[PDB]
Amino acid sequence: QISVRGLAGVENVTELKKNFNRHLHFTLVKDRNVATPRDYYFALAHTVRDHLVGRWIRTQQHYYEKDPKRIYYLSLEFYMGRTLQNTMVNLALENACDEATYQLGLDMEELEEIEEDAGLGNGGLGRLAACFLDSMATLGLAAYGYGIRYEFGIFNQKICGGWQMEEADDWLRYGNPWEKARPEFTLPVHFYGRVEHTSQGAKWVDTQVVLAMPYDTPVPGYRNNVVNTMRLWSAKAPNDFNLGYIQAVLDRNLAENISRVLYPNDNFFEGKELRLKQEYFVVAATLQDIIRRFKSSNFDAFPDKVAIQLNDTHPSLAIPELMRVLVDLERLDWDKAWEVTVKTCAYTNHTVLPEALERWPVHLLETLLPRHLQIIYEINQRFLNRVAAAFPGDVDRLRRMSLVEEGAVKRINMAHLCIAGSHAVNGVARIHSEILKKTIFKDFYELEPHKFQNKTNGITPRRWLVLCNPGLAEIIAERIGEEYISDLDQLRKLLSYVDDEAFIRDVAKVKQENKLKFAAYLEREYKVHINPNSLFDVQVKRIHEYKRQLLNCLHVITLYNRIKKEPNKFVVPRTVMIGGKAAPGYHMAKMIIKLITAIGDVVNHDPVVGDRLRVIFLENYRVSLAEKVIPAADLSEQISTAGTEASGTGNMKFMLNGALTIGTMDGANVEMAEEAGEENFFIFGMRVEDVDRLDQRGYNAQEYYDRIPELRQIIEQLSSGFFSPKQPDLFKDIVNMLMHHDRFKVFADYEEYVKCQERVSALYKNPREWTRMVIRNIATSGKFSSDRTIAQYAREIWGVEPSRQRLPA
Ligand SMILES: CC(C)c1ccc(/C=C/C(=O)NC(=O)N[C@@H]2O[C@H](CO)[C@@H](O)[C@H](O)[C@H]2O)cc1
Ligand SMILES: O=c1[nH]cnc2c1ncn2[C@@H]1O[C@@H](COP(=O)(O)O)[C@@H](O)[C@H]1O
Ligand SMILES: *Cc1c(COP(=O)(O)O)cnc(C)c1O
Repeated sequence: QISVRGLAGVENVTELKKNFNRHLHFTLVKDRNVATPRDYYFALAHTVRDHLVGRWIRTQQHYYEKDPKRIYYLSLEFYMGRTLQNTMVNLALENACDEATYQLGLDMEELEEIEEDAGLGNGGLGRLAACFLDSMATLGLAAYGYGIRYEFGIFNQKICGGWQMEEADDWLRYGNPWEKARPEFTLPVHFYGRVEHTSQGAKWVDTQVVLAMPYDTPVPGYRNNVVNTMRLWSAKAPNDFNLGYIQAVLDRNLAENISRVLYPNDNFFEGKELRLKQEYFVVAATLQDIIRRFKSSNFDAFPDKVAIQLNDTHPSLAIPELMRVLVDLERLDWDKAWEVTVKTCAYTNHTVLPEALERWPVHLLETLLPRHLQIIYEINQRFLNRVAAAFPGDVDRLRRMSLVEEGAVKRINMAHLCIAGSHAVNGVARIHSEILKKTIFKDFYELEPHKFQNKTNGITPRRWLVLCNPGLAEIIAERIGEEYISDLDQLRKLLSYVDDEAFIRDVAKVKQENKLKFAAYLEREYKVHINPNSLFDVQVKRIHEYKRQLLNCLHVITLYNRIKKEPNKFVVPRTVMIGGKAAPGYHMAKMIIKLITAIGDVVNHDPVVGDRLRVIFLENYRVSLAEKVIPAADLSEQISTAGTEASGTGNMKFMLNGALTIGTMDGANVEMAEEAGEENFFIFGMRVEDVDRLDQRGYNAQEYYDRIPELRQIIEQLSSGFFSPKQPDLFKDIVNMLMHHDRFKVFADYEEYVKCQERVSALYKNPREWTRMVIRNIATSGKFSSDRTIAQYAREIWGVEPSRQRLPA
């Protein structure tokens, strides 16, 4: 149908058809007369998977032969979403399969919707890991993602009476055609026990054993025949475990619970033993795999052949685990082991909020991992001896930099452990990396300035343009060719089309088509009516106070109140869509969801408003829903309090798909505005510097309430029961937080936000100038390819060169 989707050659179409019919018969054990759409989805998935295996076998064989440096990306989350279309895109099979399925009387788009998301992450951190795997394969790096195969990923969100309900994401119920179990490569992991000090070093004994069984998933690079591996570990009881007879068998569940469910609490660190077991499980199994591979080729050259990237502090136990293996098992001297460890490990930080940092109670480590605790203490003593030698007499610095935190309960600060144990520490956007050096890790930067780096985040333009917005990808390809898909900086060529009347028309037409399709998706799946000519104003991300979905809510109420005040006055019509999951125990996030639906309930049924304003809560926001909504958006809401959002990546998704951004100077928004020009961005609100000045003086929300009548009306409406008639005190906790203990200064940015939103509406009334600004954003989005991000990691941290060269097919 369209060029960027590849050729539908007659041999290929014929061959896909027969393999499809073969899988339906032999693999699925069905015939056409009783096959369902799910069976057809699986027959297609197996058909496409067959095309990966040759390239997968020879990629891994290639790495065995050439023995390049291996990159191991350790993460507790890999938010992959669906695999079928992404695989087709990367192998150039999309049009072929579309034709093949069309000739069999089937609609491939309908079959794609049957696939469950692999929802093995919470949001940005998890999705970054997935974009990274795609880029590493695309750039020909010998890279392996290592994680946990959760039986239950991030919960499915249901809204009942406007409240979030959580239900289990049983994503493996119908099977996973992409993974290959490798029970033959199963490895033991130890827990509990005690440490014995013999003549010839320490021994960790009397341990309980859990087996780690790997499952391998192929990661195809974009049209280069490279297929890398994501290996995810599953927990299995040993066969002598607990060995009433019946109860001993039933108690195998206790060991296997390690890989049962992803922790969804992305706001607040809670030290739960089961999460600690998860974090050790992934690290212990992964490092045995790493060492095995290294030996099949003297630990002096270990850092020349291995790099380990720690995604946040979650796999930080890699540091003392590598030290344990090298010292206790391989018998290296401490100093040599430490040199090897530091040169192998690198750490990426994702938040400056102190309640998010992992600080594990010493008593849990003492019980669960007694040897690792001893090693952490030894690391700490040798580290603090260095601090003392560089800053003699600075006793407060010693307590500030310690890996061991004193108090009610002693804790280990895992971020301090990562910095001590890594040759490189990076933030994920320039302003965040600067904040790490100036504030939370200032002492460490002064000790070892060379460790600190910036690697601004990015997104893959395969999933986030070519896959989710083929219409846009095609109209771009028409003018500049297809090479921009693996070299996104080429989008700068589109600056020479900003005054091209045909291109302006095509960009606008693609957005209108995406909006019509999404408006049809909404009505069909959820029975809700929207105006497709309205401005689509969208904020989708996890629900957090720092992200300030509440500030958006206040703007929505302002618009409604303005309409009720002057109903016969023209306003630019809007559909305001907000979506995102709240962590199950985060009461305020749950209250915010209830407030959004409560606003919707009033606004959507007011006959005087009409179709000029609608407020939709987008239920169960996840990767597959992002792929639908982001191409339909006009305005991207990126409105966190300055200094709180480390980077953001949804922001980049919107930029690439033709939405304009309203945002604070926070995270990667700063760099996005720098690339596009501040004139082509709707910047508002306090800068980081302004936030600091307000903190020194003291934030008094009452001041803003006293001075801004429109804000006072909104707060009185919240308090009096305007948005909750039958429960008039429902939102008291929200009002109380806003007035007395708002860490994120919602009222301080309100006036500027509302003004800025008026400038958005003004520009939207001139479709031609709106579209021209859109083109200037799309054309300067190149820097935010995760290919650029990974090439920087490779050159500046891992010490490897990327390659765009094909492997032979
Ligand atoms: C130990 C247990 C309690 C636990 C701790 C943390 C998490 C999840 C964190 C997460 O989901 N973090 C996250 O998504 N960060 C975002 O990382 C993105 C990629 O760098 C950034 O763009 C965002 O700014 C950052 O908030 C889950 C469980
Ligand atoms: O002893 C060997 N002989 C031949 N090929 C090997 C041997 N060991 C590893 N390989 C190759 O490398 C492996 C890749 O799997 P991995 O070692 O689990 O990453 C196999 O798939 C082989 O292609
Ligand atoms: C990109 C993405 C995120 C990250 O969004 P932010 O706006 O950067 O927080 C979260 N969830 C999903 C499903 C995503 O695709």
